[PDB]
Amino acid sequence: MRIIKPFAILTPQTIIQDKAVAFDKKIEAIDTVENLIKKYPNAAVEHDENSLLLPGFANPHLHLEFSANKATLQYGDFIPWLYSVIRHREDLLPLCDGACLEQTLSSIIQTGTTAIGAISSYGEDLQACIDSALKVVYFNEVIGSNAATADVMYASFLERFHQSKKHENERFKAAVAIHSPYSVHYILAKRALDIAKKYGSLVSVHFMESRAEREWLDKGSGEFAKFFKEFLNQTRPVNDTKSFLELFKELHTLFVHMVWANEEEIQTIASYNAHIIHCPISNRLLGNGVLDLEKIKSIPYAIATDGLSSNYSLNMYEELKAALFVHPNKEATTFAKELIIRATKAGYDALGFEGGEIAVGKDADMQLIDLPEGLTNVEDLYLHVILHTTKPKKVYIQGEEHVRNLYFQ
Amino acid sequence: MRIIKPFAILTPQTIIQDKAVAFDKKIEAIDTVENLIKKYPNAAVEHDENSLLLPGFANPHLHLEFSANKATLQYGDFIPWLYSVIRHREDLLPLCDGACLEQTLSSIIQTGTTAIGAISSYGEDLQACIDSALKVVYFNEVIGSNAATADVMYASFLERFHQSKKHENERFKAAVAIHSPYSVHYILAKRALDIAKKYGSLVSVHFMESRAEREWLDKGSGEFAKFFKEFLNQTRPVNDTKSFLELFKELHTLFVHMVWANEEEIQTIASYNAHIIHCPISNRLLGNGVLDLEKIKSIPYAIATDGLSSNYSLNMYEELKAALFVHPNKEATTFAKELIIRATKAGYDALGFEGGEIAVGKDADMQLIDLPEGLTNVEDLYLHVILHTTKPKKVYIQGEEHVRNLYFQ
Ligand SMILES: [Fe+3]
Ligand SMILES: [Fe+3]
Ligand SMILES: [K+]
Ligand SMILES: [K+]
Repeated sequence: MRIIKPFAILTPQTIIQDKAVAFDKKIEAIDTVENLIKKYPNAAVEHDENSLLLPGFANPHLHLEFSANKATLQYGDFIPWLYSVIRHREDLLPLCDGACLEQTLSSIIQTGTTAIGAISSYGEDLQACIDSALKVVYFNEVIGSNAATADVMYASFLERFHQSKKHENERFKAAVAIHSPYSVHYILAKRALDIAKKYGSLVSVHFMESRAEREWLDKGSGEFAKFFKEFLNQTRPVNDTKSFLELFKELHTLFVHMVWANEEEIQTIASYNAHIIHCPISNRLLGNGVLDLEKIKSIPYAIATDGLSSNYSLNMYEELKAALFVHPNKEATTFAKELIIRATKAGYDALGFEGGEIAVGKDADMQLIDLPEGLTNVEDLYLHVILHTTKPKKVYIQGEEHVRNLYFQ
Repeated sequence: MRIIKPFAILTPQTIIQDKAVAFDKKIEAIDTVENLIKKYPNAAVEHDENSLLLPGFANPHLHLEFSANKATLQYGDFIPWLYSVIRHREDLLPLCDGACLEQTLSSIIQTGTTAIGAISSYGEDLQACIDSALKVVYFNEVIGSNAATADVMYASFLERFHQSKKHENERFKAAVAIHSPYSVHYILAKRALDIAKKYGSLVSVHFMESRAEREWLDKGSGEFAKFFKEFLNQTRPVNDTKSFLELFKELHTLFVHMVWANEEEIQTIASYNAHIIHCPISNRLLGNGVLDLEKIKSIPYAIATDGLSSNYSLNMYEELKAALFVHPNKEATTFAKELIIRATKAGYDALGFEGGEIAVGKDADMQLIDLPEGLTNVEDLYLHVILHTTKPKKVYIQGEEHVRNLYFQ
C-alpha cells in the first residue's frame, strides 16, 4: 500500500487539493494524509508537492505494425496516402521488428499512456502486446471488398482472433475491427461481427475518415472512384452505408475519425452503445480536415493518436497540444479540461477497462507529472498540463511503478 | 572558409541536392564539391549526408522581459490576460534576471533562430541583447493613452532609444515600437514615429490582435470599454483608426497579429512598406482566434512566437507545428513549404537583416538539422522538417558555429 500526496489531483473531472491517494492495485481511498495513515498504517507517505497526479491516458486507436514509418508514407492527401501504404507496407512491416515494437510500446508508457487500442492487420504485433505492461485491447482487423476472396480474408481474421484470444488477461483483451465501409464486403463484415457478438468482443471501425469516402458511399463518385477502378477493378461501392451501419447496432463499437459523418449517421450512432475516437493529428496530416465536435455532441468521444503511419509521435501530450490547435476557437482553459477528461476517462470507457479516473475502486493507473511553475489560477491547471508536459516522472499501471523502468507485464 | 555537403539544402524556396555550400562570414558559392574545392582549396569539406542545411530562422517578435512567465499570466481571453499582465508584471520582471535572459537567448539560438525582433518595454533586456550572438532588432516600445502623462512616456522611450542606439553593430539595431492603436495617444505615437523617421529605424506595432480592439476602435464599445473605464477612466477610444494608421505611411513597419484587421486596413497596409507578423500560438492561447492568411495575401507575412508571456516556448519549430495545426485545412506538404519560407526569408526581410536564404552574398546564418528517415518524396521534406525537428545539430551566425557552445557575440 502506498500514499501519494501531490500538489493536486486531476480526477480528471475535478481538481482536488489538500488530499492524498492511498493505493495498492486499486485506488483504495482519497482523503487527507492524516486520515489516510489512520486507515493505512503500513503505507509510507510520499510527498510530491511540486507534482500533479492524474489518470494514465487511454489511447484507444493505434496501428503498431507501422511503427517504423517516419517519412515513407505520403502525407497531405488521403488517397495518395493509401496508395503509399499499399506501395510500402512490404518494406515498412519487416523494418519494425521486435525491437521496434518493444521500443514503441515502452515509449507509449513513458509518455503517460497506460491503456491502448491496438488495431492489428497482420498479427505481427501480437507478442509485443501480450508482453507489454500496457492494458491492450487487441483489435483483429478484417479487410476485403471482393466477395471472391472473402473466405480467405475471413480465415485470416479468424486465425488471428483465436491466436490472440488464448492470451487474454487483465491487461490483454481480444477484439474485432472492421477496416471501413468502403473496404470490407458486407458479408465479410457481418461474419466478423458475428464473432464479436459470440465472444462479447469490443469492435472498432474507421468511419467517414475522408471526403473521398463520403462521396464514394453517397454517390459512387469522387476521388475514391479512380482508386477502386484501378486497384480493385470495381466501379461502384460494395456497401449501402445505412445497411453497413446497421450491422453494429447490438455491439459496443468505437467509430474512429468521423470527420465526414452526416446527421443521420450521427443520430444512428448516438442510439448505439458507441464511442467516437478523435484522431486530430492524423486527420489533419492526411488532408482530412477536423472533426466538428459540436456536431457529435450526442456521442461520447475519446482522443487517440492513430499509428506512426499518420503521426510523428504516439505521445498523448503531443496529441492534446495538437487538439488545442486544430480546434483553435475553443476557449483554451475549458477546452483543455475537456481534452484531459476525454483522454483519460472517456478513452478508458471506450476500451472497457476499469481506470481513467482517480476514484476509489478503480485500478491505480496513474501519472505523476511536474507542477507548472507560477500558477495563479488553479482552474488553468488543465491547460498548463497540456502546454508544459512532455513526459511524466512516474507512471503506475495497476499500482505498479513502471516508469520510475519495467516495460513488461 | 568551410564547405558543407548536406543531403539537401532548403534555400528555402527550393530544394537543392548534389551541391555543397562554401562559406566564411558570408555564403560564397553553391556548387558541387568538386567545383567548390577548385575555388576554395583552403576549405575542408564536411560531409553531412544524414543532415539538411537551411537558413537560421528569424523570429521578428518576442517580449524578452517576460521570460519568467510559465503559468502566472491568464490565458484564454485577451482582456483577462491584459489585467494579469498589469497585476503581475511587478513580480515577473524581477524574476527574469540576467541568468533568465541569458538562458532564454541561448535557448533561442539552440533551437535554430539566428535573428530576433525584441520588443522592449522597460529596457531591462538591453544588456542581454547587446551581448547575445543573435542578430537583434531592438524595438523600444512606447505606451500611454493619457495626454497628461505623454511627456513622461516620451521621455522614457527617448532615453531607452538613445541607450540602445550607442550599441549598434551588425548584430544589434535600435528601433521603435508603438504598443497599439488603443494604448498610445496619437500625439505620443506621432512623436515616437518622428524619431523613427529621423534615425531611419524599423517600426513595430501590435494591430488588431483582438476582437475587443476591433469593436473598441470601430464603435467605442465591447470588452475593452469596461477595461478603459475602470483602469484608465476613459469612456471612448483616444484614436481614430484611419488617422493612427496614416502615421506609418512613410516607415518600414511590422504590423503584428492582424487577426481582426478589416479590408480597408489591409488595402492601406498593402500600399505601405510593411510586413505582417503572424503569431499563431499567442493568438490561439489568448482567445484571439486565427489570422486568415487568404485575407492578407497582398502583404508579406513572417512567423514569430511572441513572448513567454503568451507562449510555452520560443522554439520556432514548435511555432511552425502549431501553425500547421491552427490552419488545419491548408494542404500540409505545400503549406509546410510556405511556413519554412516565411520563417526564414520573410522574417529576415521584415527585420532588414542580410540573411534568411542560402544564397551567394548572404550572411552564413544557417542551421544543420537531422534528415528525416525513410523519405520517399523529396517534396515532402518541408513538412517532415517541421514534424520531426526540435533542435538543430549546428547553428551558424555570420559563419560562426555557435551551436556545435558559444552564446555571446
Ligand atoms: Fe486507424
Ligand atoms: Fe507582442
Ligand atoms: K498487455
Ligand atoms: K546581438
